[PDB]
Amino acid sequence: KYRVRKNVLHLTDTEKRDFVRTVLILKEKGIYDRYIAWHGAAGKFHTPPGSDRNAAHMSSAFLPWHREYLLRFERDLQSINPEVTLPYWEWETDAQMQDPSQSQIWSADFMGGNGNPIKDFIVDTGPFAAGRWTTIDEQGNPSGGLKRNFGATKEAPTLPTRDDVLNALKITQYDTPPWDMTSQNSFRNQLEGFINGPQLHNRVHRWVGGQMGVVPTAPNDPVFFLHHANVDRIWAVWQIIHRNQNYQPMKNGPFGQNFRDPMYPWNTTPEDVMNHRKLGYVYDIE
Amino acid sequence: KYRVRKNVLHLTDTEKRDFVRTVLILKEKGIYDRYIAWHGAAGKFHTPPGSDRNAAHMSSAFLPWHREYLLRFERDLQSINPEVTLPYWEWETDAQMQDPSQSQIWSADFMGGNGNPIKDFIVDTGPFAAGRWTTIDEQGNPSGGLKRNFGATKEAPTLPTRDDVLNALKITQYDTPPWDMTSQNSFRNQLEGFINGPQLHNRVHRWVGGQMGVVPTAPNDPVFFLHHANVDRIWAVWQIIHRNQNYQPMKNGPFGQNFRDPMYPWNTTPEDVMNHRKLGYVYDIEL
Ligand SMILES: N[C@@H](Cc1ccc(O)cc1)C(=O)O
Ligand SMILES: N[C@@H](Cc1ccc(O)cc1)C(=O)O
Ligand SMILES: [Zn+2]
Ligand SMILES: [Zn+2]
Ligand SMILES: [Zn+2]
Ligand SMILES: [Zn+2]
Repeated sequence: KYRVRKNVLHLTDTEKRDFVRTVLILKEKGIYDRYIAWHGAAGKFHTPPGSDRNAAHMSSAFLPWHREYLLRFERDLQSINPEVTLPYWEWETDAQMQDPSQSQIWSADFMGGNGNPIKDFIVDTGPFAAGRWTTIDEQGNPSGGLKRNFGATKEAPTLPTRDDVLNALKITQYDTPPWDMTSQNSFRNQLEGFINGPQLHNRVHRWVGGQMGVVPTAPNDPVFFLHHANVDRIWAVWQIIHRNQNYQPMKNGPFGQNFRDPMYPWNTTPEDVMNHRKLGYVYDIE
Repeated sequence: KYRVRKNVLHLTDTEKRDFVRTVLILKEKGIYDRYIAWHGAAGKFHTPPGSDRNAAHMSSAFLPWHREYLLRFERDLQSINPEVTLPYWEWETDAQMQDPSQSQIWSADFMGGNGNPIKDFIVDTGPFAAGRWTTIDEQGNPSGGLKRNFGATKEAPTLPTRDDVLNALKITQYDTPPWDMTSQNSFRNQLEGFINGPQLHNRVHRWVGGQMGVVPTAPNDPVFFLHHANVDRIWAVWQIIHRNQNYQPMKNGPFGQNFRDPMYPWNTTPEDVMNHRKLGYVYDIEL
């Protein structure tokens, strides 16, 4: 309960500056890249092989995997500066803006802006602009330049709304067989964004575009973490509301998806991260 | 000191059985595939990106990375049968045979045999024959069966010899700048196999062929582990002989290669595994 994760819009200029600086150091040290690889590798780890479930997405472990992922990143941040915490991008309130690109998360001081059409949508403003920040591809080879392309897709022209989130919070079951894309009456699947998708989480990924639009390259953009903090916040609120309702499958699902299964690439199980406050943090709104 | 790793050739029939049995259970549970993936994932993790060093190969971490790999695997074995331990394949003595494919390590009771050239070198005997043991490809999807093609290659027609091993043990430096394929006068690089390559570890991979011949799929073949147990034994012997030589680089090598850097995909450092007795095991030759 001690460490607090705040809304990006509640951050002081100094907090924003320290968050960015710390990410740059993690990047320079070689630590950041381990995060990009972990997520891509988990992306190709199928449970079981032959199915479209993977260790980190399209399945029940989606939520505890990204929560373990964010936890480990935050400790890495804290090992550089013990006061830094992971903030969250509350995209549903940015959804209300006539032009979400004008949200303060996109200023030079922070995430930097949308891609520049003149430069094939390479990001050329902020701390992560090309020349300042290097990217890798799916093979783990250098790839020269962060790209973004807000709302350029007919499948994801807008950010999700507060109503979408509210609507997800009403669902009663964590998850339902067969624990995948096609799971219905499923909070997990609704949040991930496959029900009549792309919605919510999935929708944000494709709204941003650039490297964020595809699983293997998505954490090349530091906003990935800010997005996933918000997702983890939503799940936490859902856990607060539906206090009785627990994780499913508790057993008999695909290995890696059950309550006490190792989540590749780690030994951590969903049980280990089921209650976030036990992990040392709460979100400000708590 | 208190768990012993034995030469495969010294195993009893009931020891052979229990090892094979345990691996099959790891496979069935979903545990075994985590190791295939771990190894493939590390192979794609370049230190630094751009270079041809990676987290598990072609660099100083090659040896401790595989030691940690094996340790985890063994613990997973022991969680099924706390009496089971990783045996090793002493390929240098198999090399003495006019034809190494007749070795008992390829018996139907253990690793099974060479590939069937009628079926594109699919292994069709032993516990791991096609239809008893499903394989995965580089993308994580089923690939339809173990393949082996012993010594079918010009570059690797033979197993490495006892003399090859002895000559690697003469080298004084653990490794040398720039900590990769081109490193000279380097125990690491020599044992790995890039000095007039493929020698030693690398030559073994290519001599077996099939999935063993390629980085992303090599661990599909359980002999991968018996192979690396021999590699780990050879390193441990080098560490005994040169008791005052330590891991290199200590610092200013690429991140992930230094003595106290985490080895992707773990937080484990080379220092964490530099003393194998501290890890709880010993090779039978030490006794
Ligand atoms: N694959 C998701 C989008 C997505 C992209 C990157 C991720 O890490 C996760 C999800 C979709 O089909 O809509
Ligand atoms: N790359 C080695 C062969 C090899 C195959 C699989 C491995 O895991 C490791 C090495 C060579 O070129 O000789
Ligand atoms: Zn995501
Ligand atoms: Zn993802
Ligand atoms: Zn190898
Ligand atoms: Zn290998």
